[PDB]
Amino acid sequence: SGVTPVAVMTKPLPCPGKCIYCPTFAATPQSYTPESPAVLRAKSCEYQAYKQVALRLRIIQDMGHPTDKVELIIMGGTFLSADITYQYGFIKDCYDALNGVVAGSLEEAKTINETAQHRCVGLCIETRPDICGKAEIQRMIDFGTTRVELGVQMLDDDIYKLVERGHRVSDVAEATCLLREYGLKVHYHWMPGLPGSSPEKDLALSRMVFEDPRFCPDGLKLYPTMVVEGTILEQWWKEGRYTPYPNGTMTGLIADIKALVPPYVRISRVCRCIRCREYEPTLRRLDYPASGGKEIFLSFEDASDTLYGLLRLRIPCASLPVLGQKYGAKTGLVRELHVGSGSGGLGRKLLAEAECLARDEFGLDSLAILSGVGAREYYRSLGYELVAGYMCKHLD
Ligand code: FES
Ligand SMILES: [Zn+2]
Repeated sequence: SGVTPVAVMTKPLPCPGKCIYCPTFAATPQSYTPESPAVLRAKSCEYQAYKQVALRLRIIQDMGHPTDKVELIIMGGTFLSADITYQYGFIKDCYDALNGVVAGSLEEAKTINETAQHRCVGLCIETRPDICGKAEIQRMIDFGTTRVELGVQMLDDDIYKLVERGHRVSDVAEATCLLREYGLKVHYHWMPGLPGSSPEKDLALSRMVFEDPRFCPDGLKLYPTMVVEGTILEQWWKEGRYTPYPNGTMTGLIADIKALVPPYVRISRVCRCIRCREYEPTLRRLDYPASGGKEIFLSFEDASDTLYGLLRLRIPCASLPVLGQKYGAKTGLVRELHVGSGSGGLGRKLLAEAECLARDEFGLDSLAILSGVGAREYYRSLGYELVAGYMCKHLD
């Protein structure tokens, strides 16, 4: 059985930036997907974490789908900007709902979940590029975050974002670098058809985001921009300040964007990407520079180029995480290890390869893996041990 997503929304928060013109509540990506099951559910649950997760679990169980492996997805983009107590409480609430038991603290809920029935093998947080510094990242590690979706939308400072205030490309670069240096998965939100853009511009930037070492995310979450009633884009469309791409245009652009994605990239819509090769396989290696460090994409693929497993190995520019003296000053980061139905030992093979590369080719002391709490046991059975949120192992 595969991993089941559990997507929940945080409460409507005020705008992170002080501005008398800014809207009452911060703009979310879900403002333009108002008929999504999860956002309607969230509104009906008054945005309470526990209730949302419980409801979603019942729904999944009623569909006949598995719940042993779960990925938590925290939606909004402004969550990390809220009050700290609210953040820790919200996360704790989620784990409590997964566990079926209420714990004393967040750490107890996490430790309980390590062996619970509904394992949290991943935790994804949506955040804005400018709300993503060392402090926020450390909090995310406290939460047990495995993946971060950055609200990049489009990579040009002269293009209007869908959120208030917007952000700069530099912010995206910095946030991406920091996310990588802490061993997290990085996905970009990608909105083609934004005001002040063009299909050509969107295509060029799409090509650029996979060539520039400052960027190159692990995944793109494509949000095809479209005039949604009740939003500000509706007003701009009224005023003629904005005209959306025709269906054929947008579709063509999406196709062209899918046509240029590197092997190590996943594409999802709200094609030779990861998602599209899901399915004797052999081991493949693909190196590429990123954020001053090196990224190594290992995979298991057959002559049909169908994907069976992957591992993302980072050789970091610096050792930002603190793990004590036992694991040296130079450590590699396994930012992802994913394996399809069956296999399982393909994971063992990938990990062995990773350890060998880190020990021999790059002369690293240890390997650290930012695992989800429901996946920690897996790595414990491979010789890793929990240190400061990471699953670490000395290379010998
Ligand atoms: S309305 Fe506040 S920054 Fe634009
Ligand atoms: Zn795809």
